[PDB]
Amino acid sequence: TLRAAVFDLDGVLALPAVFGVLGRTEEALALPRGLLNDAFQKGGPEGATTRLMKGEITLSQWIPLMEENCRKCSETAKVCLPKNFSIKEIFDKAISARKINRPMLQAALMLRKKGFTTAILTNTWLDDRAERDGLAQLMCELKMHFDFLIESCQVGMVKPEPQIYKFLLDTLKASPSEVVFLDDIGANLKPARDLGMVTILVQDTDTALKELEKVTGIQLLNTPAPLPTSCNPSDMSHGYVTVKPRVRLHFVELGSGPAVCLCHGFPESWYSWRYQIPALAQAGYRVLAMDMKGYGESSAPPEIEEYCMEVLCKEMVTFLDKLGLSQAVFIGHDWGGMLVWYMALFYPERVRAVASLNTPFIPANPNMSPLESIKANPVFDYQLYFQEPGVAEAELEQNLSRTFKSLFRASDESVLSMHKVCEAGGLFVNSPEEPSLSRMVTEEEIQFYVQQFKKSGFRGPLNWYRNMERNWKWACKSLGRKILIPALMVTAEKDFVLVPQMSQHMEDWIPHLKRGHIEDCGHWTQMDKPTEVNQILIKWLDSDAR
Amino acid sequence: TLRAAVFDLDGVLALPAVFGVLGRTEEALALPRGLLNDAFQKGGPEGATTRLMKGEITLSQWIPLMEENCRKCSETAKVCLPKNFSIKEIFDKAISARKINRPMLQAALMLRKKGFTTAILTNTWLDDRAERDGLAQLMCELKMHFDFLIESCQVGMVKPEPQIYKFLLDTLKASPSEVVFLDDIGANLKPARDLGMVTILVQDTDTALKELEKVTGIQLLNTPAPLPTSCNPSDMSHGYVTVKPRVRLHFVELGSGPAVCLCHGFPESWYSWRYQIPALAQAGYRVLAMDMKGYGESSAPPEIEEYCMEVLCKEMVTFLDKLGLSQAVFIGHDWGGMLVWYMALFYPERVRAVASLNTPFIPANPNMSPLESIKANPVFDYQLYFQEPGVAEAELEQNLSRTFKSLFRASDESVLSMHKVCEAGGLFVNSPEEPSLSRMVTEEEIQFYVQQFKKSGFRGPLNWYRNMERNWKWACKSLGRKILIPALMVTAEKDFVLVPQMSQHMEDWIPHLKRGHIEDCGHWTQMDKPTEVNQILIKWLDSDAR
Ligand SMILES: O=C(N[C@H]1CC[C@H](Oc2ccc(C(=O)O)cc2)CC1)N[C@]12C[C@H]3C[C@H](C[C@H](C3)C1)C2
Ligand SMILES: O=C(N[C@H]1CC[C@H](Oc2ccc(C(=O)O)cc2)CC1)N[C@]12C[C@H]3C[C@H](C[C@H](C3)C1)C2
Repeated sequence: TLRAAVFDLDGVLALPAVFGVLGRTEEALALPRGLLNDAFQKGGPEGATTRLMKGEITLSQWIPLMEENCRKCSETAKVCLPKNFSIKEIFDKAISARKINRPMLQAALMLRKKGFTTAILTNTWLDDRAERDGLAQLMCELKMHFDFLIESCQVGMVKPEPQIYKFLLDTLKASPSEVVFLDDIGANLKPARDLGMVTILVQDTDTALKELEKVTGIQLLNTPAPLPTSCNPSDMSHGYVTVKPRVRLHFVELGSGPAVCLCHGFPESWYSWRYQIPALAQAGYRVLAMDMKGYGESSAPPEIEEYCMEVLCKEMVTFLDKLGLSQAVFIGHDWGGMLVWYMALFYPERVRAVASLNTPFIPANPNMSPLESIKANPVFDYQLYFQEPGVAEAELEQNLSRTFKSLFRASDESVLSMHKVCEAGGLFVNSPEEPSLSRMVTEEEIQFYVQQFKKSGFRGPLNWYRNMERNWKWACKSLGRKILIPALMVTAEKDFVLVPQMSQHMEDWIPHLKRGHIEDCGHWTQMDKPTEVNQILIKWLDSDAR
Repeated sequence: TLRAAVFDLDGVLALPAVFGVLGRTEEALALPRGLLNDAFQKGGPEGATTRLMKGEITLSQWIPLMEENCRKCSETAKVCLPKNFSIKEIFDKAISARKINRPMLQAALMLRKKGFTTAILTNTWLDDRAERDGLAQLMCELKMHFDFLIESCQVGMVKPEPQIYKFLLDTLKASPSEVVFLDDIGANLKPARDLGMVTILVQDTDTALKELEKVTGIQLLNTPAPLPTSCNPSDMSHGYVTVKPRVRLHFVELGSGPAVCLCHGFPESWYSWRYQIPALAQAGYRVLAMDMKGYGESSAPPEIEEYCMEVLCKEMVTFLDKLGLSQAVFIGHDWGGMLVWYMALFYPERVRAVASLNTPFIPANPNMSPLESIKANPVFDYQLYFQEPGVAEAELEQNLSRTFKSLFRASDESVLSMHKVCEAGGLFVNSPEEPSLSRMVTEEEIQFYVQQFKKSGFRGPLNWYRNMERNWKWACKSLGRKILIPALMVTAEKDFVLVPQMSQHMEDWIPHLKRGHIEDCGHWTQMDKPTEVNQILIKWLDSDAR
């Protein structure tokens, strides 16, 4: 009974196989067949390549040794090498052209989700080339999806030596019959097979995967579109910035490149961006997923005014001051979405680009109170219910598990009616005590929000709604301004509070405004439609936030 | 009696004054005198410029309004503007050319160190230009050195209106007679003077500063070279990465750009890089100042083997994996210096560039035990004293204040003899119980190390020395390798343990090796010679680590 799956890198997890460059280069340079491949493997276990793969020498130390071997092979074959022939050039092109074999990684991901222990066993080198980063990046993306990465140059052993296979079994803590071994080289499969492991000679991915699903009894081939990579809270880098003596802000940080500050809505967490964090980091960005003031590990002072937009924005500026960031791209959802438009309005020098999910830019009406403006919309009734301190806190904190399960639902899953909330007496009047689990969330994900909300509760989060007059007065100072920095508005078809039509007049204030739209998407955009959110944000970031 | 100093930005803290572009552009374009200056101030308090400075409109909204004013002024003067005349072009050039007035900032720094409350009061705009970052960066560098920054566009008030001066007094919590007000515009000084404040019309910095020192009774002019900016632990972003279930690594993070990982020595802290952190962040780097395993907020497991170079290096690789960093430039001092050469040897794909302070790259002697090799040098005796678990811990933890005060000393301040330590019985046998404070450190700085060492003590730190045989066996695997990635070796003339001559044969292993050298520098390089360390590292980073 199989419990582990082992994959090679070259020709298995990454395509095209770097070994294949030698065959094509020979064919392009009209060189004799197998000349480059024979000079590469010249000397066998005592040769320059085995020394490289064992970690005795580095790639740059190997280049002149392979050049000698190529000259020796051309001398014997009675042929001449071209005038400007370069092994570094050939290898640089072979490595940079090699990409992740997405369907193989998907199959590995599926086997791990199903309880398998997964590992990458590869014959590789210590790369000290000027362009080593390309390969470094490839390995980083791949490695994080496996339980183990065994590299020949790090263990001082090489395939097909039987020692690396016993090392693999020991690392795995599994007997050979419990292991599937995927490799594109038949000579490297023999020892695993000879040990008793299930082996798959990988030629085309499709057949390899067909052989894989047959031996595992798990569907891997032509299975549905997987959700993007999520975040395990314990594996993240956690950052803490004191913005004021009583106020500290917490954030999760991943990636390198231009700073992308993610601002969640109500009643959420940095974890609301769980499906965007690994994707924006992989796309070339330094993501900073905030716990906004009043939430999770961020401070939650009790006073209402600590949560007005003026104070929240000043503290986000200080957060950048203390981190040594002159700018950041600001991406907000819901209450975070409103915060980001005001960051762009009051601090454009600090905002590289601004993006909002669901929340339109809504300019203050100087001829009307916000309480009047709220009353004009029946869908906004819950905001009046949120006004009296203590009332919504007591109902939302009574059963944390019920609160998040009732709230975090897809458009066809609604168990809550946000209309006539005040007259009913509460948010959960004709709502189930034990709501069903939404298809958007797992029990574990809901429990992370429950755990987060145990520290400060709902006072701080609800205080974001308790500054209408203060926010209105502050917003009126910006009534003659326009948003002229790069800006993205993303609407969600099925958000029944923040309806797409609420964003219709945004171009009057933001003329160069770019847009995105998500159909069959409810209020909880990031977890409802993570794949499309990632696609819209990444495309916009690369074009406008550089 | 003066207690506060207020400085304007344009023409005072930053030169050349942006107002001066209008005069030079007129002169370059052979335009009538004062034409650009008159169109800029056109309409006075009701004009486009006052609206800009009050925050009613943004800079990009202002550009076409200034263009109208310029056309109106040319129409009256009966002159024509050039065919490709652009206010955006003129202003972009004026802003980017404007730099910090270093001697004025130094005087502000000196007044604050002497107990003054300092502030920047400036007439400024909301900058939404594509090139706003240049100005954002300028303000970030400057603002962090003052208690307050009052910007006209944020307070909705402008100089010379008397309201901004009463707002300043209220922000300051000082009466007018306690305030020095520095401004390059006489019209903007009048209200401060009329209120009773000491005022200085700033023309040339030298005279302004001469007037400043006379009224303050504090030497500001031609005073010694100041130490680089240091770090206040409470104002930093603190990062936490779990690398293994029992091991968490702590770091301080500042700046944006290529990742620079700083690795301290024994018995130190991230705080040993206090003078390098703000300088490398200002030079365009994302600094990650580590608390190495066994130190400060990083985990300190008790077992000896948790501190061998193989485990320490693997955990630094994981630290990069979890932060989403494919590479980092690795800069080490002392034990951190040794760790970084081994990072370059075993993980060149993860190391962008490598730099060491004092620690040479020393390749393992396969024909000798490290215990034998240590005994060959009388200056290395303390390492044998460090071997027996508990002995050096008990002596180093007995009096934390004494330990750091005795250790952290300049070359002419030595109170400790590291020779014949074993025979004497300890590290502090003929050492004072109450050592004098070194000129390199303050009492507050020593107390930060005392506080840090109260958590785990010296077991973890001392365990770095207790893996000689293990480190030796591991290092022998790299005996055929060369360091071919960018590398910097920095020697300190007066380091009597890690003598510059110990680095003499490094080019045999690292042929492209670059060097730096610091004279009159002891073991504690970063705090001994911070200015020269910053100059050497910054110059090397910009040339080799890009
Ligand atoms: O109220 C705001 N968020 C709510 C958070 C809770 C959610 O509850 C839901 C959502 C969906 C469902 C479902 O499908 O069953 C049920 C309950 C409703 C939206 N957002 C703002 C954002 C800005 C600033 C201010 C005024 C205006 C513009 C709306 C708050
Ligand atoms: O021992 C190492 N650091 C000491 C830390 C304490 C300091 O104590 C001092 C220093 C100066 C003074 C003074 O001026 O009074 C007094 C005491 C002496 C140096 N560094 C290593 C770094 C690598 C790896 C291993 C072997 C070799 C190479 C030396 C440890």
